[PDB]
Amino acid sequence: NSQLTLRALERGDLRFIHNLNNNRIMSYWFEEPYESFDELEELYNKHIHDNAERRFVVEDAQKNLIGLVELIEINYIHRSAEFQIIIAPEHQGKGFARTLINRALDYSFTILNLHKIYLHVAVENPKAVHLYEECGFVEEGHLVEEFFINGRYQDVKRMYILQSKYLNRSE
Amino acid sequence: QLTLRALERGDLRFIHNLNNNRNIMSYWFEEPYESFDELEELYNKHIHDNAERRFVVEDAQKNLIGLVELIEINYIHRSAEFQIIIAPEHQGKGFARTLINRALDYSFTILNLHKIYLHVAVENPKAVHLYEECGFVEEGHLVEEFFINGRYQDVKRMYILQSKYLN
Amino acid sequence: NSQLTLRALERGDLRFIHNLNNNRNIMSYWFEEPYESFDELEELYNKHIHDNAERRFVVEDAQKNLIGLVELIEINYIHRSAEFQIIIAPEHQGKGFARTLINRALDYSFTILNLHKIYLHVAVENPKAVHLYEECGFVEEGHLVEEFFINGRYQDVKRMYILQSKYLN
Amino acid sequence: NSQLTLRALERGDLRFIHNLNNNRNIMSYWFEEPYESFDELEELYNKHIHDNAERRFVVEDAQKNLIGLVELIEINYIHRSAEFQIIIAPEHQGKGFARTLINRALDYSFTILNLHKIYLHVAVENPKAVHLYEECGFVEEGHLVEEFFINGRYQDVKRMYILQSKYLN
Amino acid sequence: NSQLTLRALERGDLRFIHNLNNNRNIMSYWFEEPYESFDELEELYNKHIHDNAERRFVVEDAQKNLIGLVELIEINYIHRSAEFQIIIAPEHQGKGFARTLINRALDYSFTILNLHKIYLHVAVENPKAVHLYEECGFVEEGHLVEEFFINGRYQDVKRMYILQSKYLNRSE
Amino acid sequence: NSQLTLRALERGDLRFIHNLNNNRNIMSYWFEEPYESFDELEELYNKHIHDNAERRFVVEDAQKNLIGLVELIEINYIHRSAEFQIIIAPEHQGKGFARTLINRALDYSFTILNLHKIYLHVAVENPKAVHLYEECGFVEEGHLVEEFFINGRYQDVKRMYILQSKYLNR
Amino acid sequence: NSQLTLRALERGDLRFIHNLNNNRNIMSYWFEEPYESFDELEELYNKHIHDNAERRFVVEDAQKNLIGLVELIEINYIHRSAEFQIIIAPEHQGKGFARTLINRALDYSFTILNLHKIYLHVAVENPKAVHLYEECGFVEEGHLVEEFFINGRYQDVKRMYILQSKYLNR
Amino acid sequence: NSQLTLRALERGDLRFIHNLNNNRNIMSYWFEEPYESFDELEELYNKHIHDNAERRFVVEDAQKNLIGLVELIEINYIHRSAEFQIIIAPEHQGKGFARTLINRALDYSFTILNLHKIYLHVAVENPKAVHLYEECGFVEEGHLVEEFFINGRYQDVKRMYILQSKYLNRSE
Amino acid sequence: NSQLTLRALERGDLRFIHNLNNNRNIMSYWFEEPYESFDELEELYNKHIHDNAERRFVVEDAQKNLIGLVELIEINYIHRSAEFQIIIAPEHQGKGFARTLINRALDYSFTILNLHKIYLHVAVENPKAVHLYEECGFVEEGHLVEEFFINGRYQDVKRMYILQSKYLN
Amino acid sequence: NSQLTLRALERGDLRFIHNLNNNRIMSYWFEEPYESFDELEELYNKHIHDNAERRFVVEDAQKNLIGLVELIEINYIHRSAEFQIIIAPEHQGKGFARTLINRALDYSFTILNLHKIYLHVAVENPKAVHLYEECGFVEEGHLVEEFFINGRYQDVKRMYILQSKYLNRSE
Amino acid sequence: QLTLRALERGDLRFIHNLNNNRNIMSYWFEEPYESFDELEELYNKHIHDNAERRFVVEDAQKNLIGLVELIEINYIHRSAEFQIIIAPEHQGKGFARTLINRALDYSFTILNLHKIYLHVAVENPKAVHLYEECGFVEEGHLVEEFFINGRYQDVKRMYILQSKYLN
Amino acid sequence: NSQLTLRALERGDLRFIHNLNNNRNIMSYWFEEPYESFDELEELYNKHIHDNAERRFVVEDAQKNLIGLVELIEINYIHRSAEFQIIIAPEHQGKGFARTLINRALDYSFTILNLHKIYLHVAVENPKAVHLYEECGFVEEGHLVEEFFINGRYQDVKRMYILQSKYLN
Ligand SMILES: [Ca+2]
Ligand SMILES: [Ca+2]
Ligand SMILES: [Ca+2]
Ligand SMILES: [Ca+2]
Ligand SMILES: [Ca+2]
Ligand SMILES: [Ca+2]
Ligand SMILES: [Ca+2]
Ligand SMILES: [Ca+2]
Ligand SMILES: [Ca+2]
Ligand SMILES: [Ca+2]
Ligand SMILES: [Ca+2]
Ligand SMILES: [Ca+2]
Repeated sequence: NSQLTLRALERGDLRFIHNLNNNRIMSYWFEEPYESFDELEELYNKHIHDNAERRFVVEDAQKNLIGLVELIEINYIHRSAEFQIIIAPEHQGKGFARTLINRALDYSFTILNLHKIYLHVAVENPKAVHLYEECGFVEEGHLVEEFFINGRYQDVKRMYILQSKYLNRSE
Repeated sequence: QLTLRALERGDLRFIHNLNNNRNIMSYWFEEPYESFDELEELYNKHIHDNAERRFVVEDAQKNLIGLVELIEINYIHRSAEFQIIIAPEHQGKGFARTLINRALDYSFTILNLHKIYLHVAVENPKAVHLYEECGFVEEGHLVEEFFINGRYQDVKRMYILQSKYLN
Repeated sequence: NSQLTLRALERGDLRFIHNLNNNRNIMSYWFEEPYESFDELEELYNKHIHDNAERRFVVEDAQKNLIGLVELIEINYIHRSAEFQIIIAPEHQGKGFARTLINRALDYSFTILNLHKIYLHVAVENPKAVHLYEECGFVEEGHLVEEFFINGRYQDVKRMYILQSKYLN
Repeated sequence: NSQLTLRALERGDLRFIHNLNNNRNIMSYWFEEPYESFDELEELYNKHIHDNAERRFVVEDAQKNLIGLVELIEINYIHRSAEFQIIIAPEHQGKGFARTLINRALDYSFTILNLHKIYLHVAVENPKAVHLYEECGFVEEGHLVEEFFINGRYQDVKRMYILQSKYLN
Repeated sequence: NSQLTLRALERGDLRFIHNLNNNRNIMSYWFEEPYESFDELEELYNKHIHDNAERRFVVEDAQKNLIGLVELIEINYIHRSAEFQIIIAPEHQGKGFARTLINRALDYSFTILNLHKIYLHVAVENPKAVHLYEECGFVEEGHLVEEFFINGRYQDVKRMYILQSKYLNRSE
Repeated sequence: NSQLTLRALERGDLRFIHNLNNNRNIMSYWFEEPYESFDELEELYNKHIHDNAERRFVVEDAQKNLIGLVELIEINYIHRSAEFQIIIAPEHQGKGFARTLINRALDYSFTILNLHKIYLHVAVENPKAVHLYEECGFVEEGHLVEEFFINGRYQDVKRMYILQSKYLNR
Repeated sequence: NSQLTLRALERGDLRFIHNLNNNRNIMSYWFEEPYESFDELEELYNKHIHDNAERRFVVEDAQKNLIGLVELIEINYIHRSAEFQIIIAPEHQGKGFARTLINRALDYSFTILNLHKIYLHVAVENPKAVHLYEECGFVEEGHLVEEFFINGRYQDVKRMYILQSKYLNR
Repeated sequence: NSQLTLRALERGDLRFIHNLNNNRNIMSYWFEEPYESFDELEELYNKHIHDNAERRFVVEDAQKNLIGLVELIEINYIHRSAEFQIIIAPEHQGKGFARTLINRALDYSFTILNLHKIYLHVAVENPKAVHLYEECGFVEEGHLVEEFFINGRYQDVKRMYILQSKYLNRSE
Repeated sequence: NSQLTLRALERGDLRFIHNLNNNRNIMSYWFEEPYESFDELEELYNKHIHDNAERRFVVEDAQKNLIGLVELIEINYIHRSAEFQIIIAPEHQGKGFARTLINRALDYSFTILNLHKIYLHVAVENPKAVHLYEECGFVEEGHLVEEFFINGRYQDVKRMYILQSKYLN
Repeated sequence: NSQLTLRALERGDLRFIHNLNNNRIMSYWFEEPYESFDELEELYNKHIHDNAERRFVVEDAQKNLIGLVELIEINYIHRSAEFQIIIAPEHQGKGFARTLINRALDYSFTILNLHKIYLHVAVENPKAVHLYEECGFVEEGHLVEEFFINGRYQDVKRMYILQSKYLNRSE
Repeated sequence: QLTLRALERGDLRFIHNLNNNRNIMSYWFEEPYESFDELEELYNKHIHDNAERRFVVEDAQKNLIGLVELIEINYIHRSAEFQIIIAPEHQGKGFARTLINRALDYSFTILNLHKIYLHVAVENPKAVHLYEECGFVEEGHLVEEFFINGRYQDVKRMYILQSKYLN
Repeated sequence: NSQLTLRALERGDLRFIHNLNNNRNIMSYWFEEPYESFDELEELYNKHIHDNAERRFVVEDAQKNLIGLVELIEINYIHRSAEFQIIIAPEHQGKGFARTLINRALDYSFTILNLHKIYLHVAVENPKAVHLYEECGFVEEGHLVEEFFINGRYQDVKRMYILQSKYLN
């Protein structure tokens, strides 16, 4: 966790982003759909100045690719963003995520000066829900039949935290 | 008495005139604009993009009544976010429910969407009641989601499924 | 004054902007590029049409007379700040409009754009103007020494600011 | 300490620039456009190579160790002014290089570039830095209230300046 | 004299510029490219519209008659210097407007552009013009031998200059 | 001096040009555009590759040490004139090369390029250099008052010239 | 002849150029590229707008009738020479304009553009035109054998020249 | 003599071309643009690669030593004429290879390009070269007065030509 | 019949060209690319305007009636040859223009363009046309078997030629 | 029918093509999907040199827009194409179609020298089927549940004619 | 023992090598190619186009076994044309049926297609019997559809529905 | 001969094509553009890579020696015709390969590309070659008079053709 680092995504990381798709569902890049890696590469150069989405690669002390932190739908009048996080499967079950959630929130709130961060979790992933609740996220919606995961439509939490809570919880 | 038509370049004026009678930032494919020239340039930029669709609401005499928008259209999960704008002069005439109906009809028989949701300010409880009466149900109470008119404001997220509407 | 409005700037407004910048007799700037001719202005307008670093609004009255311009420049969306300027057309000065325009700029800045801090520069040798901005809620945070070359000599300007917390609640 | 030289920044130095922003934990900007990734930086570098609004110099010693960076930005060539900042790589700090680099910045600014004024921003909460810039001839012309969002809160900065007249007599 | 204004040059004024060349019968230049046809002048104007090394102004009277042209060229913002040239249209020559235009150029150069030095060239075989410039505060700094090929032969020109400190603080 | 050769400047020589520009430690220009970054110089070079208003020669000895640079600028092919400058690397200043190079430059300007006149600028505060130029045939035609901001002050420069006819009918 | 004015060729004049080219009914060229279509001429014109190797003047009277065309081509600014041609519209041939225009052309070449030499070509089978040129100061320097395929056969042309010095020291 | 071949010029031969200029000390041209540096030569080569108004050939021996250069320029396919120029590298001068190269140029010009007339210029103060060309079948058609500025003065050149019918059917 | 002139084809003449292909009921081609629509033709025209492989001339009378078209294609400038064809608008046929236009084609080909050979293709089943080209000096050099697919079947064409030597003595 | 004419489609016709979509289903342009007219205009310039599809506008004596003839999937090694035809609804029921079928076949077989033309007709449009059978088209497939017309999946005939049949039927 | 992988630029060689061991014209997004350079250029041209998709068939050791192609993919009607190519060295080993299965599986559970059809030359009755045995049924006998090896040849069109396969 | 193959032409084959066109000593053409240098060839290759008007095949033997080239040019896909040429490398001539290459070209033309008619040009002054093509099924349809300038004089060529109906059934 002291071992872990965040780093802005670069071209050389696209291979890894594409492997993490393999683990599942579709992937998107600035909300443009892609399947193949050559597609992804083309989409990457196209949106390199686009500020609506930010990605960081997570590595350990020996430069292992651990996972991915994403902020999307960044809107700077509303000062909000959606947060996703993806851990390589050979690196889940080792605690790393809470640390990463903090790093991401810290960045959103101490550097981007965003006001709000929200996310979606599967209702039927009650561990993940509760994990976000522990980091300070509150439920604000139970989205009915939202996403088509594993052969049926499923409900998802949408959960949020605000900047004042993250930054002044301890005052 | 009321039609929907695919929007085209000639309608941009109308759209720009609606954005002004509302006095908040407007978006085109999630990009903000203020001037007509800004809109024109974004219209051209997003001509081939499916993430949003818009229909001009006219009457049998070609008066411009309002606008129907599907944004965040998701073709895998078969959902979209719906908005309506009615021109100031046609507000409070009884067109809103008819347009809601036409739009769900199109969305659920022609676009074959599974879900349609929307956002309504918490501070507009009458819009909220109207959408409840059209069959929408609350699925979220988004806290301080949107900075509107000088402070952050809550919105209800309201939805309807295809299975409900097609009964 | 109630019937004064702000409208986002359009290509057809550029003649007016050029004419305003003409009895001002200092160099004027579009997105930090100096210009003098309408033709260069028009070209800068087309080139920076999607740049969010500056925003401009034409002030009109009830029968659409062109009263003036509001500019926000140096907009930074992390610090949530912007510099601002007002230019009233010379034939509409001294009719009391200024205070209302200042209000409407602040109103846009703080109620639509969600900025935190607006600041401006006023010539030290225009104490009446300074006193005007003080009345609308601005406070001096800087007295910039020989900042601008104006009329053949370097001049001091007061830098004056107001926060969103103050204008709103 | 004459051991230390400036040289104009060029493409091989963008790794260093990137590595320096990594430590600092704020948004960094190339010609007012924000960037995070090396790739964003590289593309920005190529785009603005003909742009004279900002100028940068890498700092090296005898053995060409990469000590730090001098940045002039907001260069205006009618008013003859520029904002400056100075970044020393963490591992070369508190060796008393700052003063020397400040002098080189000023010397370039005033005997090569022919500017009239240089200004900078120093955190109010860093009175040591404020005091260093004072020993080097800078004088405080403002106290900018809640100017920057840094480390989770809005912060005041001193604005400090020196004129070409003072530096050269 | 009194009611003569400087306006930045526009695309519609290129015809005027062109007629002024035509009437004058030496090779002309735009951003150091020689041109003869209007169409080349137009293309050059478009190409160099953001180039700040040259600036041109059109002179008008109250009735909007086109009177003359002021150019600054070779403008350098480190040495803060420029070459200045002025042309009055044939039919407006000999009404003594030149002093008024020279003052406008100097004032723009020194109050709006904040330059340090403005210089110009005058043909040695035009001693009136030399004396005219001397009255307006220019001083000789060179006599440039066979500098220009003009009307079948190389001619000498005076080079003449004035400093911002002099234009601006003479009277202080 | 026998052994001093001129050749046309090339992309490989820009690093040399850049390093010379640094030692002089005044702002330098390519086709009247100022540069400081090697990368900007390089992009100025490509962009102006077909521009004939300036022409530049690297000076080499028999062992291909880089001695200096000869430039003509402001070349005008109607009036047939050009401005000439010469920079010798610091480590070869004072060895006697300068007259030889001036001569090579005059030679090229007047027997190849067919110019009529070549003028240069010399700091008024370097009178030994002014005399050097007089000894090679140049004449003072101007004393340009506060023409260049160089090392923190505006400086006067002699303008000095020679004509084709004089160089050829020697 | 008082009343004959030169002005620089413009886009509006190309229709005139095209119609002249037709009457002569030989293949004609723009910057050494052959054209026949007005549209190709027009696209050759835009493309070569900044090319100084050819320069062209329309000739007008006091009433702005189009009299003819003066061209210089093959302009070389090192050697200071150019090839000169002149076409008079058929309906103004034989009125006495030609000497006046040759003179205007020599005047421009030698007192404005500072060329050293101007040469032209005349069909060997038009000896009255060859004499006309001799009367204006031109001298034969070549008799070019089967140089041009014109009207179904290779034809000989005189090459004729005048120098700046002779035109000026008249 | 016998084992000398013509090969179309390639990008790798530009260095050779360039060294040949360097050694020769007059201004050189590529598609009528003057160049001095290799880098400009390279850019011009790229720009004009489909231009058929000029064609160049490199001369090699059996060991692939670079011997010389043949250019045809001003090629016109209606008059069917071209200007021809030949350059032998300093170190291969005086081995009498010139006749062999001139024959190759004439043969290409007249058998592969099907031109009608090839002409060239020779300095009047090089009467050997004139006589050399005359032996190879060229005839004088002009003595061009002060045509070229070369080594500090204008020089006269012979212009010299040969026709396809003569090269090809002399012997018939 | 000297009344008739050639002039080089240009953009205003593309309606006429298009209207002429409409009658003929075969594929028509611009520089070997097939086209059907005016828009395809226009775009093709612009693309190939600098291409010297084909040349076209519109034919007009005294009153500038649009009589027809002369087309040289496959122009090769080493071998000095070209394929030619001639199209007279339906309403101007059988007035004895063909011969005159054939002569103009040849005259251009051989006294302006300096070609060595001209050839054309005539349908075997049009022995009248074959005979016209014979009266004008053409001689048959081939009988191309099933060369073209026209009106639903493969057809033989005569290939007919004349040389510059013959035309000019 | 003597009154009718075929004419290669041009830019000015795109308005009409777009109105004929109104009558229904999706439309495509060189097998790129389009909805809006501004989309169609952009797609039109893009494929203007593309030879795989040919369209003709049908007009009457007074320039009325009657309908549309399309050849798509034109392949010139196999020498085949798919044929569609669309009549404006205010102009159906007037016989015009058989004439148009002939004009299209004539063009395919006398000018393009194609070998085969095929088409699809709804199985549940037995009149249209029989209409094509009368023009010389033979069934070669009954495509099961092929296209989703009016709320269920429907069967379609694929029918063909060859060049030798069209051209030599009478020999 | 056998995988499917999305095709990428590195696979072009393999594809080009398969096209050669077949000796008929090959197509990429309906455009013909012969050379590798031609293919490369078409690959780049169609990177963003959904009308076709291809999967490289590898084994657990990374040997290249063959290719699975969906072309004429129709996202409205939810159909596609399917082809398989097996590298010459792996023909007649019993991989074909497994690959058919994998491809229908992907098409009908992951791509959620309604229909998959194919073409098989009439003169290859054993391929026809093989596809019948995998569940495909004839829906057409396309007459002289394809010019292959010097004459026009008939093909069967054979199909399977999602409803059949998912029992 | 059985072990001779055709392979579609690749960029790396261009050296071979250039070398073949070199001991031929007549002007050679890529898509009707003349060329002489490899560099121009390479550039023409890139430019016409998607043009279907010409197709080329390299002939190799069992151990991939480069034997020769087959070209189809002037391909028209409505008339279904093409012109063809064969060039065997000088070190592989007179080894009996020609007849097989001719067969394989025809085979491609008629069994893969579905052309109707292939034709070629053969110098009248190469009667052995004419006799060769006659043996593979070609028939004279034209004797083209002074078609090509070759070796300093105009030359006759036989045009010789074969139909798909003849090669196949
Ligand atoms: Ca979105
Ligand atoms: Ca400017
Ligand atoms: Ca700024
Ligand atoms: Ca020019
Ligand atoms: Ca610069
Ligand atoms: Ca200059
Ligand atoms: Ca042409
Ligand atoms: Ca020339
Ligand atoms: Ca050059
Ligand atoms: Ca298809
Ligand atoms: Ca070529
Ligand atoms: Ca051809």
